[PDB]
Amino acid sequence: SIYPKFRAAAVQAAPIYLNLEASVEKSCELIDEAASNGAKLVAFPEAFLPGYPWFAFIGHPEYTRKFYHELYKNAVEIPSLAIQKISEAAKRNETYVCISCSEKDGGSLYLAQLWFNPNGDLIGKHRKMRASVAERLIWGDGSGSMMPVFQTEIGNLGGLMCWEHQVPLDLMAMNAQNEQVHVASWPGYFDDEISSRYYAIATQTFVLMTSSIYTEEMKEMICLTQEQRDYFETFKSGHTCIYGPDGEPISDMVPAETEGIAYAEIDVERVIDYKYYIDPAGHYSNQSLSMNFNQQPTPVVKHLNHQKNEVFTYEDI
Amino acid sequence: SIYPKFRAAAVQAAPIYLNLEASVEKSCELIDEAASNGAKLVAFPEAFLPGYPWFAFIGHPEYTRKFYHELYKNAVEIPSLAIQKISEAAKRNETYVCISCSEKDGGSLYLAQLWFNPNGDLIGKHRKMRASVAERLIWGDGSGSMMPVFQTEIGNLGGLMCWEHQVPLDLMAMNAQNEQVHVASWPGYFDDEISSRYYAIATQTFVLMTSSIYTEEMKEMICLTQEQRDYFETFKSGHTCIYGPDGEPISDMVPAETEGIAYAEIDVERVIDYKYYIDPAGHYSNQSLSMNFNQQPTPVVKHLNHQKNEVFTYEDI
Amino acid sequence: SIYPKFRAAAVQAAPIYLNLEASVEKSCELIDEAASNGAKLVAFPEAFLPGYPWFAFIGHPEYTRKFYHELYKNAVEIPSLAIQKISEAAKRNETYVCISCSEKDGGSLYLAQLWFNPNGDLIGKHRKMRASVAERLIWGDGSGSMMPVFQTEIGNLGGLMCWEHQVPLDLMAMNAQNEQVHVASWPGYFDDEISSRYYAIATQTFVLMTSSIYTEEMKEMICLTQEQRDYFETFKSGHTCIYGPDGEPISDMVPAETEGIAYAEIDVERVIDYKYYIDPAGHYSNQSLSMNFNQQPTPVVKHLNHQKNEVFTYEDI
Amino acid sequence: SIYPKFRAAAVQAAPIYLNLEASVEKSCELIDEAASNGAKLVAFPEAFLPGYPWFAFIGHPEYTRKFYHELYKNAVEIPSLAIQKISEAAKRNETYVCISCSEKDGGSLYLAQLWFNPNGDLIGKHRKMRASVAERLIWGDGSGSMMPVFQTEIGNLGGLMCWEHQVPLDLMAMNAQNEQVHVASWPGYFDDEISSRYYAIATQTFVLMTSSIYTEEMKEMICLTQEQRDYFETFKSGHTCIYGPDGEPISDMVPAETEGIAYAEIDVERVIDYKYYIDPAGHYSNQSLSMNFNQQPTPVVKHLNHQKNEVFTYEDI
Amino acid sequence: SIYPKFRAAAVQAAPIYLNLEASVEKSCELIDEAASNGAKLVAFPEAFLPGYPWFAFIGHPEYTRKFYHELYKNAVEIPSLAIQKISEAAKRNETYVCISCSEKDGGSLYLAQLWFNPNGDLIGKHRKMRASVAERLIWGDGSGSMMPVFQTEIGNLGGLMCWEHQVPLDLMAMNAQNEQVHVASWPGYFDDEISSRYYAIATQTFVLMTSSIYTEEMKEMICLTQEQRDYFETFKSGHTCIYGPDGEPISDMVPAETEGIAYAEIDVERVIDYKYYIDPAGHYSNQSLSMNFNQQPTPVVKHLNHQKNEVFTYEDI
Amino acid sequence: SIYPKFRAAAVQAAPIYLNLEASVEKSCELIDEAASNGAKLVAFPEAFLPGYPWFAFIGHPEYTRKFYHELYKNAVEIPSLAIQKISEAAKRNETYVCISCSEKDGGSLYLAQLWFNPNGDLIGKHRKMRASVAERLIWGDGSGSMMPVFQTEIGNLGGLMCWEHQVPLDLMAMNAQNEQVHVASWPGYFDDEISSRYYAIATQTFVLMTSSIYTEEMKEMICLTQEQRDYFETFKSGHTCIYGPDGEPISDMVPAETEGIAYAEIDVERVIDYKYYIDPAGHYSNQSLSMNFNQQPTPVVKHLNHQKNEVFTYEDI
Repeated sequence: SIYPKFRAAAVQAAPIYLNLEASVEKSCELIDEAASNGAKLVAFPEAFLPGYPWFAFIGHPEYTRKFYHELYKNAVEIPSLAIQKISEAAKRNETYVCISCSEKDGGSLYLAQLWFNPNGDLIGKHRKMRASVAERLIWGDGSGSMMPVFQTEIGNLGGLMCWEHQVPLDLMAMNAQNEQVHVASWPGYFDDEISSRYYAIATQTFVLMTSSIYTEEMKEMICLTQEQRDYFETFKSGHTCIYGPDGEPISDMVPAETEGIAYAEIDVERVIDYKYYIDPAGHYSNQSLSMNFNQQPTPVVKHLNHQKNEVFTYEDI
Repeated sequence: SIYPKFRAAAVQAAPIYLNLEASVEKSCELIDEAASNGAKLVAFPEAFLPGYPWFAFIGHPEYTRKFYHELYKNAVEIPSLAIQKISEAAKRNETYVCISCSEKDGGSLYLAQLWFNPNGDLIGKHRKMRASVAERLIWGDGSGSMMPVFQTEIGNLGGLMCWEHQVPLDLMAMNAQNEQVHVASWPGYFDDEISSRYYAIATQTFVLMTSSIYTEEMKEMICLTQEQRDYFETFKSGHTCIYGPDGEPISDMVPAETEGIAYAEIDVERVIDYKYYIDPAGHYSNQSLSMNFNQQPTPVVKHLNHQKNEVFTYEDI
Repeated sequence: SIYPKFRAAAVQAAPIYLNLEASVEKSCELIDEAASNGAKLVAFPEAFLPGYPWFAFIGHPEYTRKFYHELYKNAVEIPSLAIQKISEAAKRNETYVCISCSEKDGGSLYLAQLWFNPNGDLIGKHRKMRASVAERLIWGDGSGSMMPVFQTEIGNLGGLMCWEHQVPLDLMAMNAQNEQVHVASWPGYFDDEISSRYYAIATQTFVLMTSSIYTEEMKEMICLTQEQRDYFETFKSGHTCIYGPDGEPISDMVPAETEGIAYAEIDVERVIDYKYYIDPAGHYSNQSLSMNFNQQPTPVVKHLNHQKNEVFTYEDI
Repeated sequence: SIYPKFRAAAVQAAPIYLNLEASVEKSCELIDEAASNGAKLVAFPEAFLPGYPWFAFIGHPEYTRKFYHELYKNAVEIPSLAIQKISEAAKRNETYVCISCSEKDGGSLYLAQLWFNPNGDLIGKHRKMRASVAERLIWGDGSGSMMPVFQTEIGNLGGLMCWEHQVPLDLMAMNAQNEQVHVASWPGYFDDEISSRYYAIATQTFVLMTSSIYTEEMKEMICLTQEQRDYFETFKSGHTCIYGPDGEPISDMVPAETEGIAYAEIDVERVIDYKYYIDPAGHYSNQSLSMNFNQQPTPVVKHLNHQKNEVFTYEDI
Repeated sequence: SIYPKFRAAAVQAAPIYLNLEASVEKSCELIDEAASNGAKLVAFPEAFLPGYPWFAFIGHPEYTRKFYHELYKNAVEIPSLAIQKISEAAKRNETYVCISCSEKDGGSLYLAQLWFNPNGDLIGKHRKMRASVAERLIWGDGSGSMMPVFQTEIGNLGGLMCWEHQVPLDLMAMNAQNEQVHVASWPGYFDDEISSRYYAIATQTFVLMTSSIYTEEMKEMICLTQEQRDYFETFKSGHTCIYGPDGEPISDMVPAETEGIAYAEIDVERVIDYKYYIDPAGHYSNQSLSMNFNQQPTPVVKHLNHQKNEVFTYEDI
Repeated sequence: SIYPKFRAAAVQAAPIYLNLEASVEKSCELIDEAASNGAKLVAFPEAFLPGYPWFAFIGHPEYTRKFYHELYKNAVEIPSLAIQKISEAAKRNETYVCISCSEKDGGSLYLAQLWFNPNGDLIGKHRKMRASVAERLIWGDGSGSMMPVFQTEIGNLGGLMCWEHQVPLDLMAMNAQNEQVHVASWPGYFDDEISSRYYAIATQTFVLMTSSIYTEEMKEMICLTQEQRDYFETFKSGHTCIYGPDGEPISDMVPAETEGIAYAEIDVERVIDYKYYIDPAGHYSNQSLSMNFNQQPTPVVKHLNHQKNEVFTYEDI
């Protein structure tokens, strides 16, 4: 393997709430801005296309149904027009890109992270392993066969998201792949400094805290009664910064409410210092403990030897 | 996909019994009248060309032979005049039509459904997977690579008949491919209500339940003896009607004893907000269960590289 | 398709042994007589032109070499006078004809059947798929792209010879083409009755069982010594008769000692109510067994873009 | 191989109708006597325990359904008393035994052959590959992974039932495995010698042609009305014989009206004398035709790593 | 490639006629003695186990069938003891061995070579393609899949048999695989000098030419009557030689009537002097003529995934 | 299609080296004498007009250029006086004649055989597929669409040259067209016995082996150093003879290295005896080997619709 040095960027921003066709073009302006400064990797916050479902836990389970109907008509798909306009934006700048989506498959709905190469092609995708209490009635279940780490020109990339950082089995699974740089996206409400800072120590990587900001149109959309409106103002706002494998910040901190970007030098050769003290998947282990990591895909129904069909054209008959 | 809104119709009728050349013309006089109301989809009851074989139910395995000898001469081959006239009847009205028949291949009969689109040509066909108690003497076996569901401007659609609704894995095999509008066809003796009501709930789908009626043309031929002509009056009659994805009627009910049609508005966007409660092939699954859906053609002999012979015509020799 | 009614005839006869120019006139006067009764179809025994090679059964592999030198001069070699003399006879009356012969192309002999239509043209030919035990060293090999059945005014027609009825694959290979009236021919000797009779039950078709008889000139030049003569006189005699799809004779049998003709009046629609019990190539089958039928013609050397040479001439030079 | 020599016997009999306990005890009388005359192998007719369903060939579904109720409670099952009672006789007398019976599994009936070996134990089973004309109401369908041949002591053993002799690919799938002594079990009506004598020639084996007779007990429980009684006495009755690979019978024809036994010497070395002429899967073939034979086990639902549960005792609680 | 150097030996011998256990024991002491003198490769005449069928062209088809009955029992099968007795004699001496024999396979019978390697294992086998004039009664035909050439510690090895050297397509197919050292088994009757001198030049390879001799013990059994006793004195006897790549004999002719061995020294890089003039598959070629080679196993039935069996024991039952 | 018999002749001689004007006169007195003895076919050795280029085999590429300047002036340039003098000689007598020469097209030389017929006309032409090791730098290159096999009153005729007998698939290219009498032309120096002997056995024609002799006059104009001459004397002597389908001579060989002729009876009916043993392009073949014989005339530039042009004569000007 090889140990590169490069500049990386992390973005604090918000979408045009529940509208996809504005939000994809806002991302194109914001990535051409980010890449203009020569950063080689760019990463966006949680659920950026089209937006995180705050309505799922301001109201009772019946209040959600009328908003879910408007989310479901604005989710993305693998061959969708929303992918072409990102794939061209990567191709025109020659940077690695990491973006978060809600995907529609087989009439069901999921949360995913999605990656693009400097040649413009889609490297792969990741699916949320389990939903937290706000999410469990909006989004579908995970899979164990969709937990990649990629060999690249810029070292071994990966990235969990959200509450996944509280589960030690996923820390071990990701560390078994020998990751080196790791994106971590948060919606904004959950308390996120302490768990992302522990993760940097536990697997010896750089990490990019990335998170979203609240805006005026989303509250005018989602509140209706006064005790929903003045209750929504209870939520804490997020922040974004990047950490070394020692657990201190290397970047500055983006101001705690405004839209903006942070960036720093990354010098991945420096990781070797900290692998001397500890390595959970190597020498710092015990023969009395193990882990079973199944990696085959098991869709609920499996097509074998998919084939097309024939038609008798009207000229024939 | 596009979530269209349109008017649909279902017809309750009887064929001119065991005569193909008369029965196809009666079907034309029905569809050319059903199209006047502007309905974009039309569906017919079970085995409509030439007719369902009641003689299998009321005599021993030798008695059915003398009638089978008259059925076989009236079954439909694919390039027959009987398909050219239906293709004209679709093309001249620009409506989707689903029609049912005895289809004859090589030496054997099968039961099939045929789908024609507004351009007048076939989209495809489907074959009965297994026969019920009586007709298993008459019709041949099914195939598993012969159950398509079609993408089209009116949203994804397909269909089934008779006891197919009693088989749980087959119900899953439609849901696996995201069907949205469904034709369910019945010969009228079996109790057609409760299983079609359940299929609408289990897949959240609009169901066009469609059924035949008896007539004097049966009575003067099917039963020779007095005890047969007595016994044949035992049978129940059908209930042609349209159910919503809530499991309740949207149309009126056609009266239980006469020829006629039913129709309603169909608003396909309304399927979305019932997916929130239950989705058997999506988020409601578990890793401990799965399905092996193999779909590749397998006739008993498979021709390879079809070729044509040469003729030494009389002028050369 | 349509079901005909007609009279068919089967001819029991012997050729003028190893003499083609005599034997073709004998074949003509048999058709000229047999057509007087109004029979639409006529069939002949195996290797009627010029004769069957009995010498292979009564001597070691050097003994045959002196007679093979004469057989090779008397092969039919299409096109020739041996074809024109039959093609005229089939047009002088109005019947189908099936005749079997030794055919020469390139350097090798083969055994073949030739089929003539009432317009006097060849419909096609068939080559024996494998030799028996004794003629294994006289005639060449078969091909898989030369097993046609012909679609005609008198239904679907085809035919086989000799031991082909002992091989279960070939029953399937003909049944999948859907035959209705069938020709089978034998040289006598092999005990033909039960092997022929079974084919009628297995494929539900009328079988025109046909065979040849021994003569004085057939033995007087072939028996060079008394230990060959008193051996050859032991051989079993043949039969000629018509069997129905019930496995019973409809005609009489021609007397075992002499030349003669058998005929019956046949009604092709009568197969339908036997097809009710079993159809091995249709509904009477299992997914666990299948046949590969490679219909691709592959001669040893395949000419591509055949051209005609052009020459200088004595006037030009 | 070894090419052994022995004596074998075919049994002609009738069961005590729809009674299991009487019919299993009747077999222990009949095996012990048949083995006392020196026979090493014995065989039995179609569905001998509890009895063949003649009530399917008369009346209509409402007539047969009330008799099915008493058949279902009398069917055998894999670990039952009925098998224990037979296994005594196969141990004591030092013989092979072949017996055919209607076994059940899950909710469902089948028809199967049971083979026992002189050590005392079950060597394998065979399950009918398709129902016959009236049987299609009663029994479930077979599978391709239950068609063995057994290599032991008296050549290679195998067998088939009813119209399996009419389907060309079953002959083929058997000859590919080199069987040498064959059992062929028939019911009463539609028993034929022709489909048996052809099989003997087509595979070159000895054949134990075996069938059952009607009995006085049947009438006043099979037919409840005068028409059904006067119809049912019209059926033909079966034969029993041993055939050599010559196509000639090697034992006397046992009478058409008695609880008889036919037995003869068998000399397996005599078969190789005729294997010289033809072999449909050996030297008598070409590359244009071949068969795809798939024998994976295919239950509808297959258990994986099934285990046995824990429990709490009333002493513990 | 590597171009090794070694001493090689060609064997002239006769088997104990039609006795396998006598003939295989002679082959052990002959392999041992030949290997005692420093030879690294040893090759045997055509059909040395159990012996060549000279009775095939000394009488008519009834005379030979009673001898096939005694040949068939003395054939070699794939896991037999004759292979075990040879395999140990290869491992005892560290020499490559080529031998040829009647391979019994299922019901069928074939003529094949066997190639053994100094570790003791099989390298592979080769089957005769299409049998010679009298032989095509006895053995079955080969298949195009079994046409190997072996990359080996003594350079690339292979070998045709008998009249296969008369067919130009087999010369092309073998020369396309870049073979270096070759063996040519003959039965000792046909003209085998010109048939092999040309092959050495056409391939540019050393060839071992080997043949068998008669012995009076066979004449006392294959010909009872006086005529064949006289006729079977008139046949030729074969040569044994080694030829260089220029078609020149490199070692002494073995006497025409005695058992014994020829030795020579093989020097594989001597061949490079001759590829300079001609290479029929490399530089000595044209675009307009080319050959199609189909390499794929062709069994008449192809077994898919196999399965084992369960027997309920006499202690379970 | 007929089997003639006739007397045939072959001649060994030499041209007047590199002089065309005398060498055509030498060919005329040889035909006018050879035909006086009553032979009906006459054949000539390699490159007879104006002579084979021995000056290519000795000395370097800059030396051979000096003599090519003379060879190019003496090519046959069809049509020309050089062929008109042969056409007269072949019409004065009544014999087929086959003559070898260096042809010229546009800028390049080629090697050809010309065939003349008893009406005096040129029936066609053959051209060498590829050059020998030395002559590759003198002559041009072959094509696939110039493989004639002429039908004639003396049977099917054709003929190859030099190493063409050592390209195995080229024998198949002639045998595909059923050749019967064959002429084989050699320059001397090469070993012509075993390659022509094998061709006679392999494709069963008669063979006219024909070759040239050295004159002293050629070496005294070619050699200028001593060691060129001393090297030239190492070359092998010539031969001429007629071989039968048995692979043995029917004529004497021409007794010495001196100008002279050989002749024999040819009885074409006698080939049929040997096609009983083997026929490589017919029954002695397999399904896994084929050939692609593409005979399409594709010169480097292909004229389309050749036409002339107008001249403005001095009257119009």
